[PDB]
Amino acid sequence: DLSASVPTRPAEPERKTLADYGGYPSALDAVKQKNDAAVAAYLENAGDSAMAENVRNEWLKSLGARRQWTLFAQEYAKLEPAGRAQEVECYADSSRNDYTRAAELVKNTGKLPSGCTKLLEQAAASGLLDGNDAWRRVRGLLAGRQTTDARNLAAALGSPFDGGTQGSREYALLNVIGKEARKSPNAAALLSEMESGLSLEQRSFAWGVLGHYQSQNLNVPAALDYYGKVADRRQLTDDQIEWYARAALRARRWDELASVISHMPEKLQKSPTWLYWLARSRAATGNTQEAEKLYKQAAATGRNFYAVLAGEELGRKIDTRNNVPDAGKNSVRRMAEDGAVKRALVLFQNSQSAGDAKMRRQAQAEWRFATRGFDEDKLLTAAQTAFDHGFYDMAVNSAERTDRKLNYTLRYISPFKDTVIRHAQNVNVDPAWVYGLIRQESRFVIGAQSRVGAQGLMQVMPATAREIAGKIGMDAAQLYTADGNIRMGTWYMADTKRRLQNNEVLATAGYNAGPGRARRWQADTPLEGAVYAETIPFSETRDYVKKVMANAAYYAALFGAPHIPLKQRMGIVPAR
Repeated sequence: DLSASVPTRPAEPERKTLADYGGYPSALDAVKQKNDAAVAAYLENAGDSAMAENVRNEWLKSLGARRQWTLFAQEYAKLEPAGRAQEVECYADSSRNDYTRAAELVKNTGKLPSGCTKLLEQAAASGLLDGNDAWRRVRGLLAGRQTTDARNLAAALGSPFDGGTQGSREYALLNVIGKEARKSPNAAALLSEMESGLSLEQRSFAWGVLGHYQSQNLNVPAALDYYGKVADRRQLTDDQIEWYARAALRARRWDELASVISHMPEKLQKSPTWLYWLARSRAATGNTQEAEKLYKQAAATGRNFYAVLAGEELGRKIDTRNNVPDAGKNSVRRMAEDGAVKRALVLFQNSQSAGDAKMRRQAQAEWRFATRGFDEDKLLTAAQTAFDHGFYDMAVNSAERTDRKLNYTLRYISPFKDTVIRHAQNVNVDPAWVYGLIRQESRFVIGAQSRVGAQGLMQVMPATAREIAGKIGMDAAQLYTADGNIRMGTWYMADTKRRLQNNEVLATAGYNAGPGRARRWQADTPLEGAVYAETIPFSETRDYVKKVMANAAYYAALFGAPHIPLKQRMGIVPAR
């Protein structure tokens, strides 16, 4: 059974929730303007809400930057630990001279928030950083055009860019590793010329930069040539080493792929991607028992693309039967009486009645806050509460967070079938694929709005909507209605597929990145579908294709069509 236990946190009247939200944007503005009196006034009588936690976190980032440490400590003491932002934790630890977090943070080679960047610089100046990892971060920052942060870290390590020692040599290597320099036709030749005066670590990193650029440009032979010159693979950034594995994968070099994976950080080796591809490599080289153990580990990672593919290699098909009962209706009712859940529902319902998209986003924040500590039984109860109230994205949000107790009807909701199925049939596209795309694009939020203006259930861009509308006799503003949005998106899936050799993997990539890019990523030989997907150069599109296709496999199982293994759905991507 599922437990009927629900939280009973103090509830506030709807009027109080709305009054606090009325002041929420101004409180965030008061943080930006450094009006500490106004922020304190907003928080003084605030409920224990995501609104208060969000304002407090943003305030603490500003107080740390301004070194107002007495006010910082007072307010940090009011945050729950699970609610403290990463940069706030870094400022707090720095204020106590506690550099425990540095050992892990320094392994990041990209931009970090200011508080965490400064924590690492302080640890460096006190000799509290692993030197190998610290210089790897300097190099990573140089390659990512974060020159100021790289310069400040090298200075804190005692070897500044103008000191004639290690720092100055690392900085000079920009003639090879710079953003534009790495693209030069002469980059590899220039690195080969200066190599003799570079350390083992500098040489390994620099060939990783050149190999990474070629691999992401899908020049696989050149990528493997350059990456083959990396003598110490642990010097590579995470992105560099993954792009080495991707090149070996695309070339079907199973031995080299297995070797590269073995040099990755443990966190990367244990990802679904590299558990699955290492298993495929062991299978390809005749190591059946090693492959099976790795497939089992990949399948244990849950409801994702590679876990499903791994299960299929083990003879396991997707099974969408729930392994738990429905939540009891009294528990679903009483869950809505919990003060934090109620606050989220108040903001959600008022966002609908008042047409306030910003309020809806804060309602999502209240939901995540309210459900943050929940066990699996409470998550599944809350998922049904959210679904009943029409808060569809939060129903998925809670249901997908479980590990052992699985409710697939709440993980893979299918509202709007009286519209989606018909539109999909009308252009002859698989409705399970359409649902999988909607789930990834919008999580079923009808008025979803991306940072770049993608709109609606299917996240069509306005420029694309105008093109579509001109082809199929619609008005561009129908993008902003649910039925017109589904019509536009399903038609665009079918048109993009038609333009990409009628291939569904290409079509999924082309929907997100444009058909010109999907076609650029093809090879001159056919590619296994999962190999095309994993070697997509754009990180957002790469993740997108795998999630859409995994989603589609789950929907197909719930919809009862004849079974299509995910490996078959991925199929073979044609040669250009």
